[PDB]
Amino acid sequence: SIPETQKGVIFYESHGKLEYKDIPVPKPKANELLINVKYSGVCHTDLHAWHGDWPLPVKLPLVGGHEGAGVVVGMGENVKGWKIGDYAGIKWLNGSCMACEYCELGNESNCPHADLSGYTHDGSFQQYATADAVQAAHIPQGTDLAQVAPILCAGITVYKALKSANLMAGHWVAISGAAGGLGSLAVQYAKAMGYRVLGIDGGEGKEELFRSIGGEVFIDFTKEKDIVGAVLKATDGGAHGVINVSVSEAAIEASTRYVRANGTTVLVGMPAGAKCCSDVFNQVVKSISIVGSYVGNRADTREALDFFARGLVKSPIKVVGLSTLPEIYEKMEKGQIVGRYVVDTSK
Amino acid sequence: SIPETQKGVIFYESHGKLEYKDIPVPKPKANELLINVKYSGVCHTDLHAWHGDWPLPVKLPLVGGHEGAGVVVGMGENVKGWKIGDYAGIKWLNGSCMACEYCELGNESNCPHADLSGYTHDGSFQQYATADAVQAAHIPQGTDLAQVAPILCAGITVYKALKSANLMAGHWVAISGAAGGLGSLAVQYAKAMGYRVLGIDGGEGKEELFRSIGGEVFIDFTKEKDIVGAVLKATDGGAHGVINVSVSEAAIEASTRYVRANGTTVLVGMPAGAKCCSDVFNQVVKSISIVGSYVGNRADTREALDFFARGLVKSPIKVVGLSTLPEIYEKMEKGQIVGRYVVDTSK
Amino acid sequence: SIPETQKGVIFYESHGKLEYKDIPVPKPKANELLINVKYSGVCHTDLHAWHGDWPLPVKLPLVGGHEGAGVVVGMGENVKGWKIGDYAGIKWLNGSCMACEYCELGNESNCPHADLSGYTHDGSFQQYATADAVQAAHIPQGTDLAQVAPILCAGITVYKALKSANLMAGHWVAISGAAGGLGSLAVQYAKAMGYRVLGIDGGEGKEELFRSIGGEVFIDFTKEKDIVGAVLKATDGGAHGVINVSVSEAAIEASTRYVRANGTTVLVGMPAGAKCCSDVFNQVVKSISIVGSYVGNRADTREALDFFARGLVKSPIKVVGLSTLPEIYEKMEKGQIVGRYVVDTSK
Amino acid sequence: SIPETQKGVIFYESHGKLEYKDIPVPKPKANELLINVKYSGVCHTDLHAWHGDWPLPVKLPLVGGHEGAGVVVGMGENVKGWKIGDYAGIKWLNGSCMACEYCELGNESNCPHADLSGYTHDGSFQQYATADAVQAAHIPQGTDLAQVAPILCAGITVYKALKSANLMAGHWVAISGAAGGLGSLAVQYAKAMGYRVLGIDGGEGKEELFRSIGGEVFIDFTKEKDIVGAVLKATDGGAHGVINVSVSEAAIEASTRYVRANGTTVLVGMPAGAKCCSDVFNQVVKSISIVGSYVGNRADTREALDFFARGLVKSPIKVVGLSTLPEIYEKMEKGQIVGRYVVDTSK
Ligand SMILES: NC(=O)c1ccc[n+]([C@@H]2O[C@H](COP(=O)([O-])OP(=O)(O)OC[C@H]3O[C@@H](n4cnc5c(N)ncnc54)[C@H](O)[C@@H]3O)[C@@H](O)[C@H]2O)c1
Ligand SMILES: NC(=O)c1ccc[n+]([C@@H]2O[C@H](COP(=O)([O-])OP(=O)(O)OC[C@H]3O[C@@H](n4cnc5c(N)ncnc54)[C@H](O)[C@@H]3O)[C@@H](O)[C@H]2O)c1
Ligand SMILES: NC(=O)c1ccc[n+]([C@@H]2O[C@H](COP(=O)([O-])OP(=O)(O)OC[C@H]3O[C@@H](n4cnc5c(N)ncnc54)[C@H](O)[C@@H]3O)[C@@H](O)[C@H]2O)c1
Ligand SMILES: NC(=O)c1ccc[n+]([C@@H]2O[C@H](COP(=O)([O-])OP(=O)(O)OC[C@H]3O[C@@H](n4cnc5c(N)ncnc54)[C@H](O)[C@@H]3O)[C@@H](O)[C@H]2O)c1
Ligand SMILES: [Zn+2]
Ligand SMILES: [Zn+2]
Ligand SMILES: [Zn+2]
Ligand SMILES: [Zn+2]
Ligand SMILES: [Zn+2]
Ligand SMILES: [Zn+2]
Ligand SMILES: [Zn+2]
Ligand SMILES: [Zn+2]
Repeated sequence: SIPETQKGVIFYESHGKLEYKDIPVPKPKANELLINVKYSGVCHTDLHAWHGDWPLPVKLPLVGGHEGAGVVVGMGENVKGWKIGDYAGIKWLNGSCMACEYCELGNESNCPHADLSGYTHDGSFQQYATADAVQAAHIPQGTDLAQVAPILCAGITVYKALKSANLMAGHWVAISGAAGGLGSLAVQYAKAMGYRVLGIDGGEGKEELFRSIGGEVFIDFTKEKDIVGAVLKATDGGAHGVINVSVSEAAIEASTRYVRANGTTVLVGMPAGAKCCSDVFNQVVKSISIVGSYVGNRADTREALDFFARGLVKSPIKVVGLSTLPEIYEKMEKGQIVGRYVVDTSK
Repeated sequence: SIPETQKGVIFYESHGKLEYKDIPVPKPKANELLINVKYSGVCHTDLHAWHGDWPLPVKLPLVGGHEGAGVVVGMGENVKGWKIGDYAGIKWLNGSCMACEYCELGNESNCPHADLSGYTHDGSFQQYATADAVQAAHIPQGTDLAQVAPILCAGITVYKALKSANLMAGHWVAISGAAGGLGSLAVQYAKAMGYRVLGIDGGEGKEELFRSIGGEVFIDFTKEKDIVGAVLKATDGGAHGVINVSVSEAAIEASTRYVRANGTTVLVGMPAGAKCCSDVFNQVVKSISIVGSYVGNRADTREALDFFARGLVKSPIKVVGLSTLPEIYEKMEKGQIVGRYVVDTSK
Repeated sequence: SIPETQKGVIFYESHGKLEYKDIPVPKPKANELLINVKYSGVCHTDLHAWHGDWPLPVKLPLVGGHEGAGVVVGMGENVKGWKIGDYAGIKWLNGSCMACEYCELGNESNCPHADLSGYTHDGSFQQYATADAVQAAHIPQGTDLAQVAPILCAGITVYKALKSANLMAGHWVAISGAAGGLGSLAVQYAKAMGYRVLGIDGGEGKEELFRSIGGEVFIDFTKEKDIVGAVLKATDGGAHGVINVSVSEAAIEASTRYVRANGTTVLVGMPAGAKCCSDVFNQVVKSISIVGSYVGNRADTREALDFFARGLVKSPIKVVGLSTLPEIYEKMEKGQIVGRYVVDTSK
Repeated sequence: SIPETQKGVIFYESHGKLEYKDIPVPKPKANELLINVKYSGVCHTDLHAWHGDWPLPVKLPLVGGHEGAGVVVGMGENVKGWKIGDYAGIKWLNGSCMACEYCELGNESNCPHADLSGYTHDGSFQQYATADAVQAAHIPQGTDLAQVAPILCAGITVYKALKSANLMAGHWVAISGAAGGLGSLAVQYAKAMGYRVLGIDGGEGKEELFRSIGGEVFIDFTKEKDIVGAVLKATDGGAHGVINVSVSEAAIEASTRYVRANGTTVLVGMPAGAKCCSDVFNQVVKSISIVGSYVGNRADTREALDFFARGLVKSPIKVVGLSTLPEIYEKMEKGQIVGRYVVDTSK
């Protein structure tokens, strides 16, 4: 019934060959779900873990991926709150000691023993994966496993970020990078949560797309020469919260100048070796807050997933084969980052 | 090394004999600590579980107790954040599904599958007990295991309660029942947390004891005929928060009338079949809040335990033998509830 | 310029005969505005005042009303941020000391010196009345004064209570009396603020109205044997918040038992001599919260009016004569108002 | 009655010559008090004003000072809650519009119409000055005006920042420049509010002073090679909060890296043209918060003065002549002030 062999996209070296091939089916432990993965999300994070850019050592031979949507096929004796057949979601955060200051506060991310899918643990580019029964998303029955896989990283994240911005219904939120993978989700979660949405992005088509998902006010950065000035103009003081999901330092630092007084600019985008250098006078005189926001926790997960379940949030995906993958890892270099890729494991 | 037999205080019937006798050493599971219990707290809750007053069915044959302080002697393969020798604490809340709305928010108490020490699971009146590795308190090395056992229920609880009152340093807090088991801990946690402490209790000696642990203002309920009036007088508006830890309905309802406007009265004491009947006009006109507060969670635990570790909180205990116990269960009826009892398991 | 005699509805002794008749125009004090009142909402508070339903005495003879919208025709020597001609709003809280701890913190309505329109200060049921300038709603030019009127007590009250319930977009809120004046506006503020809306009401066209305004789940109190269990089942475990905007004791009572674990019932409705009786055991084990909420502050007001301007809230009104007041009270006290009545002061 | 000429310290052009000399007594406006100023603290802000260190221009010629304590000798026609003879306190925020969204919410100091003592309005470095009545600290009778003076900017500022750091009793707070004017008072407000206090400073008798006032852990910046790692080790993983009350860029910088995970660095200190440069990767992965805090509001003020009255805070002062001001600025800008200087206006 459960096979011993399966297909996966492994690699035997830091920045080396990307062999799609037959590998073992991993056994699960007493705390783990055996998940038959149907679709795996794909984003730039999986390109970095491959290279060895981040300095934490990598678990070679390693199956990347951290956005797996699938089905509970087996489980360790001690697993709880899980039936066979349940739909299960594998996130960046695979596991945690569950016995430290941080793990107790739902800040399992900052756990010194953070187990990470597609990095220290074998991720979601394979037909069968193990996961911690606790951290695994509980996907409700009747949800397109393809469509949801993007929610499992970018969606949780942008939702958590949005709570962290610390807003009320009726407040303005600026999404800096609002036609991007993260931006366009941010825009929908923002709208569903009661907020007024202004947006910043550039060039061909990105404005019509923004409107078509409920954005109110667009600031074309290519045409508009004084971004701050318009943002202030448009919000009659400056945006109450701000989400930074561009890949541009300039645009982050701009954020400290268009955010409102008593307001909160939030860091999600982590451009390579970037630094946010805010003027101290401005920041004190206006009691401005600058908050970083990492992945989410079990609660954030459940919530983020309910808006999707309510149909209030959707990702414009496009599905390709799991054997295809090296091309995608290749295209991510070449520049053809463009829309949300998801991988079928049957192919 | 680890024995197969040990002593424990069991019972084979709802409200029956209380045989101190040799019983098995339980095996632990993969998620559990084997704890060699050195001292167990004792309170009225353990008297109720015995009778069958609470309507949830009881796990006969059952070893009561929910305040165990001891030592990690073994552990299941999958346990994490636990070394052998570590000091471990067994609480009312033994375990939880760790996969529901509530378990994800640190409200494991309200879990439908709440596993409870000294009720559905075998508690802390025995030399060796099993516990969930996750929920178990991590007691720091160099803490009197005798002295701490009271912290594991009344202390966590009164601390959690105090946060729930939702106060600032410099605000007044009223402890209603401030020379009692819970009251006198409440008084110390209150002081350590920055609050100004007023107190209410009655009769022989209870005022000198109150002062001797840092209480500012005492209202003798036996002498003072208009409690509300004095409390208002003394706080120049009414106490900002209030803790109810008396065993008296009258005194709870009094609380809704001496609590300040915008303030918060908190329910901890659960007198048998009692009801809090607040005047609706008063409560609206003054935006008063009435909050129930159950046991604490892993975080509350760690925090509560740090003040003890800092020596800022102490319980006037008195140690007796584990064989003694039926007498104590007997004395709790007879009326000789009087000071904090703790049980040595070597006796 | 400004006339001397005017039309008002006045009552000379408690529960007296409502007299529609020529009366003095009032003189503004130095901090006060005179306001030509054009329309005013009719609130159940006003009925409770006419009936003598609350402990506080009225100021006889009394002109009730505190949902009054009008223009500035005059003002006192000391008034700051207002021109003659502006639109102004007269609410429950006429004014306050803006100088004690409560007023400092925003809780202006809990000022022990609070002056109340339509109870201790002749309110808005007349063509000319006065209001303190610092607490008076600034209403944007080109606002329909007949339509805006009910935001000034119904709308801000319920908006503030909703913030007081500690909800999150996605959560369930139960609205007890969801087709009343406050209820109907609660439903819209709740929809707009990202919550899922359940409501309880009864009588002709109530459900019909609830559905038209954005209501998800209706429970007719006329048909449903088990209110409590129906809310439980609908919410799948209890409503995260509840807003009591009935005029009923048994409603209030039940909201203590259909609230969710870690949920919050907000008291708002003030039936005569009514009391909230909550089982202590239950409130404590579930850590349920019970909170009274009292109108809104300047900020709440600002915010509540902005939702209106955006077209997201809309009190269902019928505009009749000020001389028609007795028919409104007659028909209010029989359940039969469906939303709100406002009075044209010229008729 | 009230004199015409008085003694003041005045400067005519930026960074000019400080002139101690006979000058007009000022006339109160209708909402303003005249205050006989007896003593005033000397704050580094005043130095930054004299030097022209910030973007905002001064109001030349300027009498600095905004820690001024005095009695009411007169007031305007429109003043409400004050008698002649009362004690009054003149702070940074002279007054504000008490009528925009910011002022409505408590954030009075972020009013775009804010009037500033000792920058845009002749402050407290003279025997007579004026202040808006609604924002002026009410100081209890029998308060030592020389001693209370520094609460009026140092003390409330640091107390408000501490609330802005989101601490809990038990948590660690690092105070950067803990032996300065603000630092020394921060240390006491922190002790009183239940926090464990670490501080960083340097120069003669600084450590000595830090220990006398309740400091737990000192780090001399003069001796310690590794500031960052020393804070990390002391806190066992980072300070839960940090308060930047230095006048240094490199201090600020380091507070971004010795803050705890999910911790909060509060910006307060305003070195000229200074900037806060935080590594985005780090801020995000740890979800660190960076927050500016700007003086205090009426409520903060009230609260901060109450700590004083209870004897739990005490600025270490030395009282010299108002004509001595240049020696204070001379010695402030060399690190050498140990706590605070206040000026006797009569000398
Ligand atoms: N915080 C976390 O936990 C977390 C998790 C995963 C990924 N990420 C990060 O998310 C980031 C963004 O990913 P993405 O796929 O959304 O990017 P993307 O390339 O799909 O979109 C980026 C968008 O930013 C826009 N942009 C460029 N310059 C701009 C400017 N000056 N102002 C406004 N917009 C501008 C682009 O036009 C584009 O629409 C990455 O840096 C990645 O590291 C963060
Ligand atoms: N919320 C929870 O999670 C939780 C957990 C465990 C126990 N409890 C409860 O704690 C309660 C108290 O236990 P205890 O051992 O502290 O009681 P105790 O008998 O030791 O002390 C009660 C005190 O209340 C005083 N008292 C009596 N009438 C009073 C009045 N009118 N005003 C003020 N004080 C008055 C007594 O004089 C006494 O000092 C019990 O009802 C128990 O069920 C609650
Ligand atoms: N706390 C505050 O700040 C505040 C502010 C304004 C009004 N109020 C009070 O709120 C109450 C409601 O005011 P209104 O003017 O909206 O009243 P209203 O009479 O216009 O509407 C009351 C609604 O309650 C409903 N109701 C009756 N029995 C019920 C039951 N068993 N369950 C559920 N609903 C039931 C009615 O059908 C009706 O639609 C009054 O007591 C009023 O004084 C309080
Ligand atoms: N944000 C606000 O609301 C607010 C309010 C008042 C003052 N301030 C500002 O705060 C700053 C401090 O004010 P003050 O009057 O207390 O200053 P002060 O000069 O009296 O004290 C400054 C302290 O910083 C210390 N210091 C110097 N180098 C340091 C280093 N590398 N690390 C740590 N500490 C160091 C000094 O030794 C000194 O004790 C000023 O810039 C002032 O303008 C801000
Ligand atoms: Zn991803
Ligand atoms: Zn951990
Ligand atoms: Zn107990
Ligand atoms: Zn659970
Ligand atoms: Zn007041
Ligand atoms: Zn009303
Ligand atoms: Zn203002
Ligand atoms: Zn200052």
